[PDB]
Amino acid sequence: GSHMTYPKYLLSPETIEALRKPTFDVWLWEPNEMLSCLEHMYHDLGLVRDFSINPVTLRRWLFCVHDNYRNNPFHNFRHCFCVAQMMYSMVWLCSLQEKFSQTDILILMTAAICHDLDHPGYNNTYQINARTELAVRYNDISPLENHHCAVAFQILAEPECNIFSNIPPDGFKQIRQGMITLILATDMARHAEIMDSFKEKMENFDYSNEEHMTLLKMILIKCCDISNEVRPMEVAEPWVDCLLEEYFMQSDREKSEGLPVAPFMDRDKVTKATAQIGFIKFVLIPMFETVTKLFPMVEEIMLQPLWESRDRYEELKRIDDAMKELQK
Ligand SMILES: C[C@H](c1nc2c(cnn2C2CCCC2)c(=O)[nH]1)N1CC(c2ncccn2)C1
Ligand SMILES: [Mg+2]
Ligand SMILES: [Zn+2]
Repeated sequence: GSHMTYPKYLLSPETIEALRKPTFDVWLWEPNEMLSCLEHMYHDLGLVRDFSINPVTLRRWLFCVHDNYRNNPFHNFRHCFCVAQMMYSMVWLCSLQEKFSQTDILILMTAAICHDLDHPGYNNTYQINARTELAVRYNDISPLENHHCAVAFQILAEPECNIFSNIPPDGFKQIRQGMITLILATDMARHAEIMDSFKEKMENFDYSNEEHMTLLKMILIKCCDISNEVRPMEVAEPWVDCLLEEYFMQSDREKSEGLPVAPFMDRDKVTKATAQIGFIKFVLIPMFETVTKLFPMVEEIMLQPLWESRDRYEELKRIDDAMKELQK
């Protein structure tokens, strides 16, 4: 509709609009444009307003978070943009602003954005088995996540990046604590435990009970973190090739170094379709199914796509198997 042309990092009104939905094409955007989006989220959600974030600091902070992600095939800045943007979608799709405080929203967002800071592209199993410095340092306890978290607060400690610089120390402490819980919650080692906790509370969920809410926030950050297959098929599908890229880098290394190899990461045994059929069926669907009990609109917007994806990979699998049978 626009009478002249703008720079990319001036998001158009349509981009700003699209950004509220999970249909958003995360791939269309370069890092600056992504950084502008994350910026707008913080303003749009009323977090700049309500926590007096100096708006140039918001930017420096974002820029600096971005510098601290690595160029991993999957665990990179675009990943965090996805996780952050899915949280944003969900604040709208589940009207989280009715249920949550702005302090909770600020934690969900800053945790989302930071939750994979300085990821090395090899998981906790590698760290632990290779007895890496991180694994030694964190006593084999959620080493990566504890690391992301530390880098998170090291950035915020720099005064030019400190988006919380104008929050009272009580609020800071409250934000810090949420952020830590949430970022450690993203360790998939704890998935069944966290899911069981949540389901127990879900027997009689209570929005005024802090414990209930911490479990809900943990499920929300977990949803956004592994949510790629909720996105449109053209947007989701390239991620899987990236994740397999990293997964294979590790299992090569693991073979060469004489360490155990996850069959789910073993080049020789994972294929895409088999990888995702199981993840969608037994991790993603069930998780969003229980979310839907609190937020029924989540079914239409996020279970449906997951069903379609499950069903397509089932189709693709039927065809791989035929063909891999002609390799023999
Ligand atoms: C490829 C598939 C996968 N993992 C994903 C996706 C998104 N996040 N993640 C993970 C979560 C933690 C970091 C990456 C995704 O879409 N697919 N992995 C295979 C693994 C598996 N383990 C055991 C059995 C079967 N399958 C699930
Ligand atoms: Mg992680
Ligand atoms: Zn992640």
